[PDB]
Amino acid sequence: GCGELVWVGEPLTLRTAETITGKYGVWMRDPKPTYPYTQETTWRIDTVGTDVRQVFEYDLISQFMQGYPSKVHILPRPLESTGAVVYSGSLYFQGAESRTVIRYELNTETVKAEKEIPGAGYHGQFPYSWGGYTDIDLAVDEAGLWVIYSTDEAKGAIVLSKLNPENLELEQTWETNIRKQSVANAFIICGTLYTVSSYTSADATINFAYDTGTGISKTLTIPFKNRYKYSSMIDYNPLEKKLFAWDNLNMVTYDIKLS
Ligand SMILES: [Ca+2]
Ligand code: NA
Repeated sequence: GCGELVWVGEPLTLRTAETITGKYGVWMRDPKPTYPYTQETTWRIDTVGTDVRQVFEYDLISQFMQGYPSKVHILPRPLESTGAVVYSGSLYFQGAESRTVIRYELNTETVKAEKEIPGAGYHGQFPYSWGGYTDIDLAVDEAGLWVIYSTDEAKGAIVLSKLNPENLELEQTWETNIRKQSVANAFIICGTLYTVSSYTSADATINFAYDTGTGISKTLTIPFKNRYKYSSMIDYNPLEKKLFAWDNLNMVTYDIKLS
């Protein structure tokens, strides 16, 4: 059931980090789960610091919300920022101090592919407005895997490319007119990129949309609340049809409605 985003619900807090290491981070579920994982499996990465390698895995939602991890993976290379996603059994993440996206197969703890995003800025060139080295933001929607970034040629405007999930090849690329550093985060629903106006305000909005099918850009005014005043990560999960976010220690989710 695809459509245009028309409404975002109130943020629901699912878990609160207990240490400064989790002030910002990324938490994820797989919209295309593969054995031995399920739709309940959750991954959490606390991303403060300079050698981020621990990925907490939870077999069950109950464990994610109330307990300890069922497994901890130690990544073979440190990770950059909050942009990572899980898709069809692999964690896709950006190597620290690089423009390299890495496909890490979770069940075998193996790197399956690595790819430089051509021309992509990295390490504070085209972050979202809060900074945090958020130059490169992976995304999953109803059609698969994407990457959101910018380049010098695009003068910092958001660029998005569809990615082959097996080998990380770029399949198609679109250039918007939205300055990436002017928005708080972004995500893709049904092939339309949406941006968030502010990472601090209780009265933020979903403020722009770019439809990859038509090339048309629009301005929106859909209310979006940053309950804890510091959202570092905002992504869409196309299986649950919800936003997943990280806001000032808190792993939160938002219902949405499409029309
Ligand atoms: Ca995002
Ligand atoms: Na992301």
